[PDB]
Amino acid sequence: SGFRKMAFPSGKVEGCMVQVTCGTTTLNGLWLDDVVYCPRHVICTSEDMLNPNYEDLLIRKSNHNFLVQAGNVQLRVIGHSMQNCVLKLKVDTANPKTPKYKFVRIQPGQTFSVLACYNGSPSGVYQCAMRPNFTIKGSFLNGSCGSVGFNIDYDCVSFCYMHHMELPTGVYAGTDLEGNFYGPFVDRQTAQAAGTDTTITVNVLAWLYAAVINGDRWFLNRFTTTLNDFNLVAMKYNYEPLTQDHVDILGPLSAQTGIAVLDMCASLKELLQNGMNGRTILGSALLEDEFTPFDVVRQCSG
Amino acid sequence: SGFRKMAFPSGKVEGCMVQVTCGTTTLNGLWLDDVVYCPRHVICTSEDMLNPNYEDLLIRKSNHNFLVQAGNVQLRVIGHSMQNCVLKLKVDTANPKTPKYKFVRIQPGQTFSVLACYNGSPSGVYQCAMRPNFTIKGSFLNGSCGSVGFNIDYDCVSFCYMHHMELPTGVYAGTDLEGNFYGPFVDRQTAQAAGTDTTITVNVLAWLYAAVINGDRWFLNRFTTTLNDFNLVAMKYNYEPLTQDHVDILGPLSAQTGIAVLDMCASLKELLQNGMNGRTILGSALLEDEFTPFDVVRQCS
Ligand SMILES: *[C@](O)(C(=O)NCc1ccccc1)[C@H](C[C@@H]1CCNC1=O)NC(=O)[C@H](CC1CC1)n1cccc(NC(=O)OC(C)(C)C)c1=O
Ligand SMILES: *[C@](O)(C(=O)NCc1ccccc1)[C@H](C[C@@H]1CCNC1=O)NC(=O)[C@H](CC1CC1)n1cccc(NC(=O)OC(C)(C)C)c1=O
Ligand SMILES: [Cl-]
Repeated sequence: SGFRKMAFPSGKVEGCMVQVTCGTTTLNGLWLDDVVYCPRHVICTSEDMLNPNYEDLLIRKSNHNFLVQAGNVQLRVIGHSMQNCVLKLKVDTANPKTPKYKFVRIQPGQTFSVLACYNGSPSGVYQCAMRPNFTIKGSFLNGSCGSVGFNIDYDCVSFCYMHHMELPTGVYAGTDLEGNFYGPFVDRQTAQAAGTDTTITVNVLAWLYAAVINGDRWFLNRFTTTLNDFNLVAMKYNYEPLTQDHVDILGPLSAQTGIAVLDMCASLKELLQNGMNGRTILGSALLEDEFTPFDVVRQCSG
Repeated sequence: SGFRKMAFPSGKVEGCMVQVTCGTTTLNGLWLDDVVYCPRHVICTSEDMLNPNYEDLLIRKSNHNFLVQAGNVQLRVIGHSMQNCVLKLKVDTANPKTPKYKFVRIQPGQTFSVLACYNGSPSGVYQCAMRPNFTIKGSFLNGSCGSVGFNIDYDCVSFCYMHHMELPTGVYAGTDLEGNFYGPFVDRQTAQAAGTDTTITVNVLAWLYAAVINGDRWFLNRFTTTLNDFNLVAMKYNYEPLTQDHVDILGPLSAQTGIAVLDMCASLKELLQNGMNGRTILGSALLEDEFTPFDVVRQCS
């Protein structure tokens, strides 16, 4: 068996998805209390998209321009307000299904679940990671914009992503729910590129810990390296630097397996230099970097 | 861009999961209308597992022996029946969150989502396939039994799997929602084992057509093949025989790309010969067999 990518159950977020229409632009909105959050580029007409001025484009629009649909119910808009790259629409009706939630901003390497929606209607959910180059590997088609990413901790939904655009190489970019982009992108029709991605070293080590715990142990060795020595080799193969923070965060998985992080690094050094040498780890021929230490401690240990 | 491993939104299933307790044994149940479906082995002690006589263990139970909990609300058992390896508990309260649903028995190679649950609490959603040896790959632990697999096509929930047990290789076995096992397995702790696992050939081809529609052609070649000559090679790599049905099934992905399915088979043959040479297809450096022809058409427009 493969140690599978697990998404959070999505039901708490499903009850929050509405359709937002502004002329001929239709995409997804997040309905929490009496406010609908959606990408501000729903106001853009197509000619505007080239070089838009959003502040003067919003003054121009008025409440009745925004058609909001929760299933077969029309929400009446009674307010609009911009916040960075998200549009907040005040509606007449609070969402009776509003879960406990906060807005958070995740760091690169951290994972979250995405609820892909089209026309305010949820389509699918999958687990992914904020890449070091602030993009996400995924699958979004036309009408996917306004789709959100989140973590669940007890009954509390942490919303961390709103989807905005596709890049070259079929990867994706969006904002937190306060409308701030992840990575050096802007909401215009313009030539934009992710630029060189790196592997998430701390996640790879976590996934080697997950492997050891599920009995896959062939890559272990007698050697231990050091941070400076490991980072020399990491830097070479396009691997995020490993910091003393990373070592500390892996501490639990270290003590639960008797494999000191710097021993496992020696293992990883040897997999980067010599390759997989014919074998697999948890059924994968590549080193997986989209499981965090927390993910591995959750799904596995617990 | 877009052809990645996606589960269905789990919300319609989350509102059905409950906890079922009999003695010291607690597992998950599925609450649709006024019935709770769960694995019948809920009525077994750690001891009865080797040779349980289910009819004998069940005749000795009363409705009040079954503690069913929908979060904090205790449901009242007012009836009980056994269908194959599933226990059906009648309760006094219909589930008001019951979606539109049906029970379906799937064929090996079919995909579905699994809502993994512990103690009636959903933990996670993941997408998988009925392997050809009628097992499932993933991660269920102590607590996961009675977790269910489903598809959601246009608001109708099709329940096709309920989790029962783990087999020595760390693969998983279970039943349809009528309590009939997928495969030749029994709800019993006797050393049984899975037939050898083969690659779902029709699914890999679907995925090669997916890579082409997404604008990736590096693996294509000038050759075609006979069906018979393709299976003679593919069996040598432990690939499932391809049938006329698989070829009929792939028709629309062929027509859409103008690559005949026997020309795609020719590519796969060479992929099997050569490996990837450090290249990747839609992001993976192994051939992906848990995406069906139907899954490809749905995630393409
Ligand atoms: C988003 O705006 C959206 O879904 N809008 C509604 C809609 C659009 C089109 C047709 C019907 C309905 C989309 C989502 C994109 C499109 C396909 N995959 C996605 O994830 N985002 C954009 O269209 C986005 C808007 C920009 C930020 C303001 N955009 C515009 C122009 C170009 C691109 N990218 C692009 O062309 O990507 C490559 C890979 C270069 C082809 C883009 O995402
Ligand atoms: C299922 O009943 C369950 O979820 N257990 C409830 C529970 C236990 C402990 C505490 C709280 C709640 C389990 C699920 C299994 C076990 C671990 N992984 C799984 O997917 N089902 C069984 O344990 C099952 C019951 C048998 C069919 C009637 N069973 C019993 C005994 C042995 C095994 N298999 C086993 O030992 O697996 C190997 C791979 C050999 C370790 C088994 O599945
Ligand atoms: Cl892989």
